[PDB]
Amino acid sequence: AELLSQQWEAGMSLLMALVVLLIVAGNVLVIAAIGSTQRLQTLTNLFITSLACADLVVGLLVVPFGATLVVRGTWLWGSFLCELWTSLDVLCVTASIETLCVIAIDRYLAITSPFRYQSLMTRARAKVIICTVWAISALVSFLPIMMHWWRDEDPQALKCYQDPGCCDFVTNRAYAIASSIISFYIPLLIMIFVALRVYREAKEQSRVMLMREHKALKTLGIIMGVFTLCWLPFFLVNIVNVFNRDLVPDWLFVAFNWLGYANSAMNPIIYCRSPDFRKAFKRLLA
Ligand SMILES: CC(C)CCC[C@@H](C)[C@H]1CC[C@H]2[C@@H]3CC=C4C[C@@H](OC(=O)CCC(=O)O)CC[C@]4(C)[C@H]3CC[C@]12C
Ligand SMILES: CC(C)CCC[C@@H](C)[C@H]1CC[C@H]2[C@@H]3CC=C4C[C@@H](OC(=O)CCC(=O)O)CC[C@]4(C)[C@H]3CC[C@]12C
Ligand SMILES: COc1ccc(C[C@@H](C)NC[C@H](O)c2ccc(O)c3[nH]c(=O)ccc23)cc1
Ligand SMILES: CCCCCCCCCC(=O)N(CCO)C[C@@H](O)[C@@H](O)[C@@H](O)[C@@H](O)CO
Ligand SMILES: CCCCCCCCCC(=O)N(CCO)C[C@@H](O)[C@@H](O)[C@@H](O)[C@@H](O)CO
Ligand SMILES: CCCCCCCCCC(=O)N(CCO)C[C@@H](O)[C@@H](O)[C@@H](O)[C@@H](O)CO
Ligand code: NA
Repeated sequence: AELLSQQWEAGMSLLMALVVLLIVAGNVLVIAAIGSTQRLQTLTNLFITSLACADLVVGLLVVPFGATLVVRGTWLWGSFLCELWTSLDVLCVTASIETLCVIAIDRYLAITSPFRYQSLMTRARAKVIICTVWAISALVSFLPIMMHWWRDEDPQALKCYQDPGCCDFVTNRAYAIASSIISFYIPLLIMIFVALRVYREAKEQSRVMLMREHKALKTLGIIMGVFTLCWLPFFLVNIVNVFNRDLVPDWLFVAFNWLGYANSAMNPIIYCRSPDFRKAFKRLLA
């Protein structure tokens, strides 16, 4: 009884710390590699930096707080931090998918109008783009949460809101559908639509330079496909819940949300497809 709990707590604390380490180390590396390698200070990599920041915030704040909930079996940190934690969670996934959209648009523009791209895309504008994404994402995530537009009137929902060790994020049906559409589905569609036009246009194309570019494009494609595989199961289940809470087992709904957090560890590994990133990682780790 108390032994079975001790074994589980200690083994889970350790797995959690591993995830935290991998997310934080991997994304600090990406940021430091870009922040100290001129060859890597392209405009596209400014968006990559932004994406690393969303992942870094998941590593430093989102996962650590989720970890304490899974390991200790209650929320230890009070009402405010529960709301803040929830806000940052929604914020990071919103920021990530909107950033992946920008990246897909960046590539579409550079490939179909390399001359308009040259005169339009500057560092100052890349900066404005990045901040606009974070602004919108802040908008979509903080306010509805701080204005309590997510709450429900249910017996189960009020059972959680007064209990100070509950932080389940039980929402009303309107918020579930609205946030899912606004924070995830709409940008997911834009990104797919644009990513395929990039596919077509890259395929409707010296040989060595073209092979090198198509390698980098494929890396971005993999970044986008893995993000989709990590979050689509959760958002598919979030919706299906609205209509029938019996269709999908709870343990699996929880699992899919963690698969979402997990995505934050995957991009630095995926960037090892690049010799330039690989060499900068080797140079930084000393
Ligand atoms: C606790 C939560 C709310 C986290 C808040 C994070 C944001 C404030 C971060 C995430 C991504 C960051 C951005 C990532 C990339 C850039 C590009 C960067 O462009 C540069 O001039 C530096 C690169 C160079 O040109 O050498 C300027 C900072 C900026 C806008 C950062 C500003 C701060 C941002 C928006
Ligand atoms: C709230 C959800 C449902 C909307 C998700 C849409 C976003 C993922 C993307 C789609 C196209 C993106 C926009 C495409 C182009 C621009 C112009 C861009 O660059 C500038 O405006 C700089 C120009 C300057 O100030 O000189 C600012 C960001 C913005 C609005 C982007 C912000 C994010 C947008 C709206
Ligand atoms: C299923 O078990 C868990 C595990 C962790 C958590 C923390 C909460 C804050 N997770 C939020 C989730 O990542 C999310 C992110 C972004 C969204 O737009 C979300 N919309 C929802 O309706 C419901 C959830 C939702 C909540 C429930
Ligand atoms: C949850 C995170 C939320 C991030 C919120 C982003 C805030 C909106 C963006 C913003 O504040 N700026 C646009 C940045 O693109 C201000 C900058 O323009 C500022 O640096 C200017 O004062 C100077 O450019 C002029 O000297
Ligand atoms: C970007 C996301 C923006 C979503 C904002 C949606 C807020 C809608 C308000 C809302 O739906 N409720 C009030 C919360 O302020 C809760 C009700 O759905 C529910 O509690 C009861 O009315 C039940 O009886 C079901 O009808
Ligand atoms: C309230 C009870 C909910 C408990 C849910 C906790 C699940 C543990 C989360 C976790 O750290 N992983 C499983 C994810 O759920 C491991 C991840 O690193 C995983 O994604 C990778 O191992 C694979 O992607 C590649 O091998
Ligand atoms: Na509570």
